[PDB]
Parts: sequence; C-alpha cells; structure tokens
Amino acid sequence: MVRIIVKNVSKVFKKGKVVALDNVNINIENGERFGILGPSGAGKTTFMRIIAGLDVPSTGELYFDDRLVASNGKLIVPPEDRKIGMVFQTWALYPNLTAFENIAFPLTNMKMSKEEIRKRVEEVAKILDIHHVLNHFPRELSGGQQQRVALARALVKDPSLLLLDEPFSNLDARMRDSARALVKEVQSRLGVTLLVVSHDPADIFAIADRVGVLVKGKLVQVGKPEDLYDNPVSIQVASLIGEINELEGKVTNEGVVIGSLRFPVSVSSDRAIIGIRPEDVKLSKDVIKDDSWILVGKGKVKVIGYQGGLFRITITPLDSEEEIFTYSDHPIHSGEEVLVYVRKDKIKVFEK
Repeated sequence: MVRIIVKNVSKVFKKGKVVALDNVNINIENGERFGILGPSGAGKTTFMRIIAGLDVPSTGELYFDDRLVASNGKLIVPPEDRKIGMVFQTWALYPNLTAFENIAFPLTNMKMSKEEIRKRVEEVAKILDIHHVLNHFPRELSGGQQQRVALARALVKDPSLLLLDEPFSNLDARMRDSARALVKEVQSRLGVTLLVVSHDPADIFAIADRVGVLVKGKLVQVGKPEDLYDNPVSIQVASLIGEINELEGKVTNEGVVIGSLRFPVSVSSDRAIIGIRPEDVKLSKDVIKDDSWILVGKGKVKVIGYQGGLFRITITPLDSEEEIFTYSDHPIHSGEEVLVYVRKDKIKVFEK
C-alpha cells in the first residue's frame, strides 16, 4: 500500500568516522515483502530506524510514495505521520497495561471517543484471535498470544507499512514457524508493504519475496532468496544465506584443481574460491550413472559426525587438506576412499 524509495542513503556516526550505511539504493514496491539480511553490525537496525523515522539519513533521501519524509540530516515527516506499524526485537508490550490497553494506546490522541476506541481494538483483537484475553496483562499471555497482541497494537491505526526488526529472535525456536506464518497471513490479508530485517536466513526464506544483503553498511546484492542462494555474488553472501563448503584451488586449464579434485569451472585469476553446498555433494564407493551428478574425483573421509538423525561426513581430496562436508543417512567411515560427485550447475566459483 506504500512504495518506499531509498535514495543514496548514508548514515555516519562518531563525527563521520564510522559509516553505518553507505550509499544504499532500493525501491521497495507497494505491497512487497522485502527482507534485509546481514550479520550483526552490518547496519540493519540503523536502516530500519531510518525507514521508521526514528533516525534520518546523514546524506541522501527517503520517500514514501511521492512524499519526501527525510533528507540529508533532516526529519521531514515524523514516525507518527508515516502510517507504519512496528514490531521490534521484543513484543515491547507495556507490562502494566492489559492487552486491551496496549492495543488502545496508539489511539490515545487520534480524536476517537471511548466507544470508537473500544470498537476498533475489539475488531482488531478478533481478527488476530486474542479478543478473549484482552483483560490479561502481558505476563499472563502465552508466547503466541503476546505476538498477536503486539501485532494488533502495530495494526490498530491501519498502517500501509509493517516494519519488523528481528521479530523472531533466538528466543522462540520451536515457535518461530508459527510466528512467521502469522506475519505472512497478516501481510496477505492487508496487502501492506512489509520490511523485515534479520541475521537469520530462515526468517527471510519464510517471509521475503525479495531480499537485500547488507555487509558493513553496503548493499552487496539484491534478489529473490532462491537467487541469492543459488547465485550469490561472493562467498560471504553465499555463506550468509545458507550452509556452504568453501575451498581454495588453482585455476589450471580444465577447471579448478584442488588435490585429486577437479571442478569444471574457471575464473580470470590464478587461484579461485569454490563454493559447493552440502546438499550438492554426494559420496559413493562406485560410479554414479547419472547425468545430474558429476564426478570431480576421488576423496578420503577425514571424520564423521552425527546429528538430527543424520550423518555429517567430512572428506578431503587426495593430497590436499581442503575439506568438504555433506549430509547423509548413510555413514562412511574415516580413512575410506570415495568418489566425490557434485551437481554440475550448482558449483559456485569466485576470484581469490
């Protein structure tokens, strides 16, 4: 319901010495679910605070539709005038207000009578299915209920933009899937534009349709999650979006050579980085007659681990110390030589 134009946005701290965000350009479309993925300190919360209007770009401009909301150190349109709903790191509910009072809070100075407030709150509470615990204080609410109350509070003024800052923390864990589904259900019901920032790729895969990856304040890649996953711009982005094996080798004619292993790819460099995800490696004692799998050579199991009912097998190429791990329900033991197969079109290669 709102289009966000982020234009040449930068943010500095410490008198210009620290650049938290560097020349960020993004156009987020109306109703798009957009995610930002990056490691702690990449500048995620800074970006979010700027979209929220809690801070401003040091240089550059920010537009909501055609409205200039912030510009070069100046807050033009404040948070309360931006039609935003916010769910941050916690459900930051007021501990001493009932769920009803929490949801009613943002309507305090909206020129609404008591009955008008009551009706809006109950209506939103019913849609989020917490109408029945409106008299509970937050502490008496389950995790699922708290989420719903915090969302209700964020949606009580009918925003066109929902902002989520690491809403599924390292808390939850067995409840994260439910919370993700709720967010998505809410977004599709309302058509709101949505921005979620997180360091966890799982949040992004579950919610975002397009994702930007932030590294040290710079947006290094933007695309669909599947696109970052299969076609990462660098090994750092490759590993941020999911598990991957990183190997160093020599660019020798017929591919990249790493000990007894040869990868049918190349780069205009002397040495190269090979990225190959665990699901794209298969170990075998005999030939694989499959045009999907490609033989890259022989290897030897270095060590084996086990978890989630699955074996984690680590091999190295002959005469090499570089390791490749992969998962299987079939264990192969230390010292055993094997054939290493990979999905041809799944090999990633970068200049060293």
